Amino acid sequence: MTKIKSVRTRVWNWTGPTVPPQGNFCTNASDALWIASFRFHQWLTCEVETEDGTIGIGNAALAPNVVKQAIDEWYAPLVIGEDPFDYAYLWEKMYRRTHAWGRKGIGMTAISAIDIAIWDLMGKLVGKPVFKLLGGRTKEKIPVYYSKLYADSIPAMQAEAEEAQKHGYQGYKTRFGYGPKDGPAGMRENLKRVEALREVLGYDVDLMLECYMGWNLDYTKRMLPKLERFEPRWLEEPVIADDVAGYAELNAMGIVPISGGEHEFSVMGCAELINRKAVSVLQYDTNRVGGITAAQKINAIAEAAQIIVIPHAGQMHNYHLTMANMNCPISEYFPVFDVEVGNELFYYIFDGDPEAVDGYLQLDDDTPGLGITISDAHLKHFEITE
Amino acid sequence: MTKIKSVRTRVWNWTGPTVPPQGNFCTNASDALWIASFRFHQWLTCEVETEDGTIGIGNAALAPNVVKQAIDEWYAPLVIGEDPFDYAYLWEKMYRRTHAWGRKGIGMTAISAIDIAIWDLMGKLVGKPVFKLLGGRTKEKIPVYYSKLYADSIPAMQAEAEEAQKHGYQGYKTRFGYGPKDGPAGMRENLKRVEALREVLGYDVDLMLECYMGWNLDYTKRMLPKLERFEPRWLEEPVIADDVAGYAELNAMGIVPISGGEHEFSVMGCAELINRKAVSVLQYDTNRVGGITAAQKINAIAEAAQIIVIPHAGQMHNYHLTMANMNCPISEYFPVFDVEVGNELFYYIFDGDPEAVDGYLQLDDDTPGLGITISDAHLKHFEITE
Amino acid sequence: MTKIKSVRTRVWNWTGPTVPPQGNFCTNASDALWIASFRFHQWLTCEVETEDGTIGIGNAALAPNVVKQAIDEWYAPLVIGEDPFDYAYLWEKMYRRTHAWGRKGIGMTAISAIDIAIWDLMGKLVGKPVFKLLGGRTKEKIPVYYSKLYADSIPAMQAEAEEAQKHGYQGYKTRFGYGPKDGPAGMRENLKRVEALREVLGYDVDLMLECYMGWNLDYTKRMLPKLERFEPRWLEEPVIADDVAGYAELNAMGIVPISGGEHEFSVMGCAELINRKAVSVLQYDTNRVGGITAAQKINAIAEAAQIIVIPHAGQMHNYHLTMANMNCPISEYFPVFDVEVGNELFYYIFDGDPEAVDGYLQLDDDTPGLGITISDAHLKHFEITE
Amino acid sequence: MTKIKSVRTRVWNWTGPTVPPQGNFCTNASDALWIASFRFHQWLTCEVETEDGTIGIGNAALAPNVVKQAIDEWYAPLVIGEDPFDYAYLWEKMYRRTHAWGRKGIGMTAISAIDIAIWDLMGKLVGKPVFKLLGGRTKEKIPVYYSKLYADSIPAMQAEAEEAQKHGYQGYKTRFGYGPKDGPAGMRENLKRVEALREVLGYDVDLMLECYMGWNLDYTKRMLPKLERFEPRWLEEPVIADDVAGYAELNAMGIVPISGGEHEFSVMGCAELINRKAVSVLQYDTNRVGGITAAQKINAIAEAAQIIVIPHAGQMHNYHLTMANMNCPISEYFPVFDVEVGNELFYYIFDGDPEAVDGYLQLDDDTPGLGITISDAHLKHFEITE
Amino acid sequence: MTKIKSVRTRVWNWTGPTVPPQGNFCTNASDALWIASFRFHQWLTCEVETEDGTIGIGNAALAPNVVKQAIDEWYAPLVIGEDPFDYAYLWEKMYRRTHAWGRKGIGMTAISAIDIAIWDLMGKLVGKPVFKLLGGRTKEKIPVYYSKLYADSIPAMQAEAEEAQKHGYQGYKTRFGYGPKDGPAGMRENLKRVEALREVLGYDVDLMLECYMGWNLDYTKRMLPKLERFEPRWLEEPVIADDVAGYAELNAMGIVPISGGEHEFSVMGCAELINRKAVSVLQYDTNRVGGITAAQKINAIAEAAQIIVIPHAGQMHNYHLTMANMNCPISEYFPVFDVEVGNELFYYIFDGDPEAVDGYLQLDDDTPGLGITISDAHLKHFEITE
Ligand SMILES: [Mg+2]
Ligand SMILES: [Mg+2]
Ligand SMILES: [Mg+2]
Ligand SMILES: [Mg+2]
Ligand SMILES: [Mg+2]
Ligand SMILES: [Mg+2]
Ligand SMILES: [Mg+2]
Ligand SMILES: [Mg+2]
Ligand SMILES: [Mg+2]
Ligand SMILES: [Mg+2]
Repeated sequence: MTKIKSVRTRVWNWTGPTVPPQGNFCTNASDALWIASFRFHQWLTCEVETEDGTIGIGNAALAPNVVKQAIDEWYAPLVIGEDPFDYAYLWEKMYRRTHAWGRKGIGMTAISAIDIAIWDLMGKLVGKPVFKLLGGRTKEKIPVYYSKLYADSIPAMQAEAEEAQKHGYQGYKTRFGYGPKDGPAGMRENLKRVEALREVLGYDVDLMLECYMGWNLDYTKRMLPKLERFEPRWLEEPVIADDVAGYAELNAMGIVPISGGEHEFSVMGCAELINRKAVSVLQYDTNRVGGITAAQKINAIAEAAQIIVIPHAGQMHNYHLTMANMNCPISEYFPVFDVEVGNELFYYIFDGDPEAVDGYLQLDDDTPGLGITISDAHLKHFEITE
Repeated sequence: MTKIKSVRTRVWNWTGPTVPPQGNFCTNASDALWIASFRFHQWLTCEVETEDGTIGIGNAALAPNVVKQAIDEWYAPLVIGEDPFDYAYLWEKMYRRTHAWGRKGIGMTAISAIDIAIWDLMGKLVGKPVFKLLGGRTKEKIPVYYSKLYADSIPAMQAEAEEAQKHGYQGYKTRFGYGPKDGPAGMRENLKRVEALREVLGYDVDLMLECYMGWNLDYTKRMLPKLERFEPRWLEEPVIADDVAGYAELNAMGIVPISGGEHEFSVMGCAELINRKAVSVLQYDTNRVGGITAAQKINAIAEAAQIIVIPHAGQMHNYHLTMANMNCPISEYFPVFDVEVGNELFYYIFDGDPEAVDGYLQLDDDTPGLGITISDAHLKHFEITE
Repeated sequence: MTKIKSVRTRVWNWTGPTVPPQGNFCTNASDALWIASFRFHQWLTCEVETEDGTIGIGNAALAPNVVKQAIDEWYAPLVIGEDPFDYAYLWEKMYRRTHAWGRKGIGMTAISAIDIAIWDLMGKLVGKPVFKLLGGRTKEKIPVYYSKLYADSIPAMQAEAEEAQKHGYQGYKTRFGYGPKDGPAGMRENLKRVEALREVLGYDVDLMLECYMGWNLDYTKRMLPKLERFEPRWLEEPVIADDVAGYAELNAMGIVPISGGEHEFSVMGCAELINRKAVSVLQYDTNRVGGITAAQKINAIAEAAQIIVIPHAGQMHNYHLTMANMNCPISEYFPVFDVEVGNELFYYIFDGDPEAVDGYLQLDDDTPGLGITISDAHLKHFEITE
Repeated sequence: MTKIKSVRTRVWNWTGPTVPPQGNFCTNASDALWIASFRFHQWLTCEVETEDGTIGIGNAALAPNVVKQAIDEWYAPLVIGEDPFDYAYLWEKMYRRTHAWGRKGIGMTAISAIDIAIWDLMGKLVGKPVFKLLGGRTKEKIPVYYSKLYADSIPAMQAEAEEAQKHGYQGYKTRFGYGPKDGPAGMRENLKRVEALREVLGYDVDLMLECYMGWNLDYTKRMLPKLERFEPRWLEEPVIADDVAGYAELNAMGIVPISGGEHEFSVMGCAELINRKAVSVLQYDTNRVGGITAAQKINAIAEAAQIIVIPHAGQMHNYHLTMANMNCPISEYFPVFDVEVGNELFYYIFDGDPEAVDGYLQLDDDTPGLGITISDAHLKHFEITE
Repeated sequence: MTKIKSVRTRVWNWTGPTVPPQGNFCTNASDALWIASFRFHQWLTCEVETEDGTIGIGNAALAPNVVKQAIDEWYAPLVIGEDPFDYAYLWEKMYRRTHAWGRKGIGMTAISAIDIAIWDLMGKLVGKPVFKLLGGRTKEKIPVYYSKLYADSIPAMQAEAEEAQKHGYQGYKTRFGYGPKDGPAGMRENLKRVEALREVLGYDVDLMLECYMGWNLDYTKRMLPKLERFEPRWLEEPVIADDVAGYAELNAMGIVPISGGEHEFSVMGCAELINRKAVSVLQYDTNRVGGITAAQKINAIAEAAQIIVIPHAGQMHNYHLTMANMNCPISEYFPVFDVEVGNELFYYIFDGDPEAVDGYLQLDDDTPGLGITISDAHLKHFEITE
């Protein structure tokens, strides 16, 4: 065994071309304020190197500068000098030593970046793809749903839908543009948009609706009966992440399946969502929830409950987990587009993330680790701090 | 990757010296009959070999001849030609293809033997101990509890206890000799025995009480208040395995923690015991419950619920799992004794299972796989069929 | 009283003509694998003979070779030398002596074959039909539902329906051909098929929908609202048998009654499905669940809960139980067809199973025992091992 | 098959010697009145004869004259001309045709007498003891508890206890003499009596406490903590039969197991007590609850719940059921004493009821039917009306 | 105070003209038998006379001959010599002294007849109408629903409806003619009948549907969604009275309010239906449930729960209770028709029961007691036994 030598954490600030939303607008938790700032224009890379020179690559997107401070000051020192294959111990070490403040949020996100790197490292050390160490190939290939379709003018939304359709996706997710603050008029605008998409896409494909924590219990309860006729596959994050009780009440109404979890942290955090039937579809993001070590355990819990898992974001740190579990049927897919909201920013930082072909993704059976590398292609578009 | 070439299953029938219980007697499910036949005098070895010649070793103890028929006829054909690292897929393949009849019992036991072998195989293929692939070292060493101390005359029991004490164990399990059929008099005999052990061992060590499915809801509910003063760490399998509701009711009384699970099968099977709080200590045996693939998932579920896991039996197929999870604090330890009940029979078939030192067990950080081999030492004491 | 002298167990392997599905396809638990193998091409007969020469006939279909090994090695020895009329004791003897591994699956199936034979034996010994010993005639005759109608081209399905209609059935069951893996498109194909059957059959007959464990909680929850307009009488086995919690959640949605139980074992096993309201229609098969002794007790439990019982499969081992209980209104009827899936294989092995007349079945008030005999008619089509 | 020809119902009024309680006194539902009338000084015999001359013997003790009117006017006409072996149909016929008023009480008691006779009849018709038709011998012999020991002076109670002890009983039941109306002083008198019995009997035998519906929820809740130190095996009928909720609340306190059911009627009636965990020991009397047909079904339900069944009263109509079920461990035994309260009156009417030997009862393996006959021995002590 | 002198109980057997149903047919509990016998062709009058000569009139309809035996032998002796104004004590005296067998059914019905008489007696003794002693006038007049409309040919049913409409009723109840035994075809026949009535009556009047215990849980659950579009005010007694759990499950589906209670007995009996939300409309009949003393207490319990009470049957023993409680909005009204089913038989025995005027009933503010007398008008049509 070769021990961990160092942890290199860098924050990448996008300084390249940005595209004006051209009339875009999406709901979010801040809408309640009478003040969705495109959060992902920064990203964090975490490289864990062993004494033998092997390097594992991890990442995180939430508040990169704050997370970097946590990793450099508190977490990195906890894994230096340790065997990567004692990953469960290292995870617990970080989890308990900082439990007072790292339980959720910054801390768990920091743990996530380091843990993902440790898994990439393990795969490389034994020459196996990460998904093989997690269980192997449970699917021929991974079906994916087209993730985007922000609220806009009806013509604009229908044009995007028609374009997306040409690529074979069997699922499409769309984001609402109006919420509680927009009152009754906003409800109609929301419904008009879903109808417009069914007009183009038809009813024989999955249509997912996303609120991004922009609604509340009151508003959602009244919108559910109105959304039923469009037969959505699910309604995502209708309430803020702290309103777990609201999630459970909404999911129990049994009108439209409720999904969520991208803003939930730790194994016990997601176990509660599963056990309380707060969601019918769990969507944690491995680079937030605690890493692959935590996600693998969460997948076991969700599988026993038969609440399907479809991680938030389409990246290797999520794909390998999905490939290895029967209860993880499909993945979310952000197409390789220009930098707008930021979900696609990782494509400019890394090379190796699979691109969809006729609505499916594939993983190489041999490529060791996660199958990604940090790219030099866009260094010109980034101001990287270390 | 090297593919699975064959599956060699053998049933070992002990024909060597047997020791007369000298007055032993233990409760069991059959006591209710007005008719504990020492079940383990047979054992099954399952060797899974890949094209490159590497061999993984698995095993099972329940109804070996029946399990062998299942493996040779139904399960073996399902893994031949497959990559061992697609273990989650292979597990699901066996689980679903035979779900109609293999869900629990024979089928799941057969799956267990094959899956354990596949993990030993994986460890050997990448040159890593199984526990490293499962999470690594979460404990300096593994504390173990002395498992035996069958009911006998008071003098005989106290003598065994005094001998066991000299070896540093911090926990001791004893089996009851009387049950419902023995009526009120039997209750006193049971209590006299527990008191006699506390007399020797004292109250500063763990004392576990085992019923081996020999009691029932009625009798246990009345015995609990009577056992309380002896402060047992737990009461094991007070009712038959099908009485899950009874388990939950007894555990909810909150007098003595109830343990069980050695006769439960599959991930969903144990998940139910956890979710229904049927037990406070889960004791599945990896060579029955579905193998390491299933046990790893069960450990994740139990850990989130904080219901500790202490697998039934002290063998490598259980030790590696325990080593890798924080919620698996100690192991059950059958000392290397003469063949009596059969729990120790595996010591004669395999070489490599750790022996306790001052009440602790250790695993080698380098030894690939499970760290065991099939021994030639006792071939003279076995009639092996293939 | 005459004691049990021997237990003769034989496995019948069909070697005769087989018919190509001509485009058939049905959902099943294995569909999840990216690999419904017509399981019943083998069958087991179990003859229990008493010292006086009287012979009782029992049977089983699940994994015959494995079940035969269990009967010959573990169960048969437990009933030899016993009075058939101590059936409850013999059942408990087999149940407890092998509880560790026989609780469900192979063991309980083996117990089933022996117990059914013991009842046929008892009826013959006292010269009474089995149903008379169980309670007598609660129905003038037994209404039955046509069981088949596998997924196929619309024209093929409608042709079968039209043919079935001519025989007076008031109920028809159909099997789905698409599941979770077929995504949104498969959902439409499923709905198109149910609609096509209502087109032919109309809405004034019962239409039962079968999934055969081929769907999951996620998919079923989304299909229920879509199936509602076809007013199905029930939805059968939407999830795998281990997902009892899923069964209960689906049944609680109250959209379509959920049925299941053909893959559940023992009295306590079915009692749990009843008590947890996991199903609204219980469908254990007497030659799997534990035999007539167990089924009679299960019928008592189900009756008190008013959850109707309609055993899986139309054979005498089920008909006699149904005839004797008011809560058992109808039976499933596999027509005497060519050997395809195997459900009809018993017609070639035994003689005596009633054939439907205008959608009803009848039992003879005098014929002792089950009213069946092992036939010599098709010995030419079987390779029988003993 | 021979059809039922007639139903002969007779009420036996005891006119022989009666013994003055010599200072006896026992609690009962009427104590609340500021007004336990020894109810059983009358008894009912019900003989069901078939065309071939065979006669089955049934009985009932509750309000004989009222029950006789019901049998002669409503029930008898429903079974005449029917095959005894259609017993489940005949039971349902009586149950449904009179459901409006016979559900519980008089009606169900009448059904009980007829049904018991039908079973005795069936056993005789096929030459088998009733218990053989019900499942056979599950016990070597039947342990019984001494049932009596009414409240009296301490010396009188201790003398009875000492006498009872000489006969090998492992269980003894005693009846309280004070209740709510006797206030705080009565509580002490009750406790003094239980203590006095433990003084003689010791703590290594079962001690059952009976209230006979003479207490209430309020009083019992306060008495439970006070009775705990005497370790009673159970507390019988602490509240009136209509207070099922009270039963459940008391049983849930988990201080002393609560028993009851002798005043509950029908299968669904007892199923509710079982399902609501109203009792930990079910004590229906077969000649009240609905007969052997109903009791057999109740035993199945109780067994699955593992709530033991110990029928009220020691008579053949209860013994045969107990013998055939594993969940029916012991029987209540009224010794053959002089006519005082009336529980022993059946010994003077019938011949064949087993007498205890060293605390156990036995049933003959050959004797057809219930093994009883109506005796001519005490015709001189009865005024029989027909 | 004047004490009760005697209790005169008589059974009136109708021997006058009877009308042939002309094609009528209604569901009932006995339909399950492969055998609704117009039960009420007998009736019981119970006259309680005090020493001063005042006479109170009570009655009962269930099994009159059996009830008469109970009153004469057990109950009458309990009230003789007592003050009528100690009615609560007398009720408890009868309730407790016979609790073992009178809890429900015959006993409680007997208590009902005596108690109703005692109230009529009290009203006469103080010169006040019964409803005044119970609370007074809570309603200007009592709205009533037309109770009848048995299943028949569509033309016959529509003709009755048109005739009933001319009398101003705002509510109409109809009885189903098909049940579980009639299968799918019967379901259509049932729906056709409800539709036919809505055709005539329209949707602006209450339409109540009655099953009279002729359906079961299974069938009702499937019929509810089908009945919803006819907007029935309630579905009455869909299951047998012992299936309280079924009542609660059906009522909880929230499709159509479930009513019941006419076959429930005692205060605690109805309190359970209320507390378990088994019904949304409670319909006990005062001459069955325990009398006015019990009904007054039941009305208090139901009122607090806001579960409306609409007693079964339109007679003074029910009207006075309804008049005095705000939670008792309307009454069931059997028109004064020829003797067919028997519900109208009381009109021939008594004089004083109010007749509907434009769909309303009125009570006299002065008339003492119940305001009824036993009539001599139809003595010629009765064979009265005493
Ligand atoms: Mg999202
Ligand atoms: Mg790139
Ligand atoms: Mg154990
Ligand atoms: Mg060795
Ligand atoms: Mg099926
Ligand atoms: Mg044949
Ligand atoms: Mg009693
Ligand atoms: Mg005698
Ligand atoms: Mg009614
Ligand atoms: Mg009149």
